[PDB]
Amino acid sequence: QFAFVFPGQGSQTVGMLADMAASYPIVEETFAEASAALGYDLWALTQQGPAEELNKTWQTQPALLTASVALYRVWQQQGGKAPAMMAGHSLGEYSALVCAGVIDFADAVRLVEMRGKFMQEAVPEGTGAMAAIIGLDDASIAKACEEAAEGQVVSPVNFNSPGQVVIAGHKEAVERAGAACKAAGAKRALPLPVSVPSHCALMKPAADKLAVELAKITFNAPTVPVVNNVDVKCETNGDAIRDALVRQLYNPVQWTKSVEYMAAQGVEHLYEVGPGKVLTGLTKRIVDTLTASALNEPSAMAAAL
Repeated sequence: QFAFVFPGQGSQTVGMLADMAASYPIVEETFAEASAALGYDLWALTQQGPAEELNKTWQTQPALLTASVALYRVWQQQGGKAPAMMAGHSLGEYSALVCAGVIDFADAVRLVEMRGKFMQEAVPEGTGAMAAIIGLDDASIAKACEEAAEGQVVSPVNFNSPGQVVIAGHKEAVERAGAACKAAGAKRALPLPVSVPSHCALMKPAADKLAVELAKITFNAPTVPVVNNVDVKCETNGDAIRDALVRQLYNPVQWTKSVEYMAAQGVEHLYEVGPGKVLTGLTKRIVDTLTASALNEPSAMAAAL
């Protein structure tokens, strides 16, 4: 069995999917549909940038969602078979819900532009921070964060693989936690170029605004199970999925456990349906019994069909 996994923020690069668009007309057709919903040319933004425009999060999230749905449509159009299940990393969870038939594509494009705007405005610029902690187990990272919090917020927010955890919170608490993790044996504490402290308690005001928007959208039952990030559960009910997306914004992304759950269900290969190869590289570190590959080059797509 194989599963489809969808990347989030961090995987975009200006010029992404240029070769796929050249072989498959449906890629630019999917972007034209998203441009009509947004009021600007989203394909031109992904191909020309500049990179700081593509990295503004209310523009990055529609761009990545549309890039993933375009690749899924190539697979479907070419007669590819249904994956056993789907999962996506943070923004990628929205790409999975569109491909599984839960949210209409144009509704989702507008919704993730709004998710980026609410995220951007949740906390004043220079208040928050994010950092990757390399080579330390999860329990020790959680302990280092607890000691460093000192009346602020700093939490492990992305469990990406054993030995790769991203932490986020107030800027100063993140610096203290990084130091404490280094002292406890962490190989590296790399500050990330993001000031939005995603997936921790400081995002709760943005989650409250997102909940209001999610309620206005029709949710349909998924045609393929989607393992969500916050609970590592497959839900079918519209309100349960809406609730999981609201809580997703201020709670950790459980990526390690999602991949472990797919392997326990019998999945043996993961295809990454989006730009880059970030989730492909993490797979073997979680369970090296799993294989993984990315479907973003025409050669790989042809080899996979």
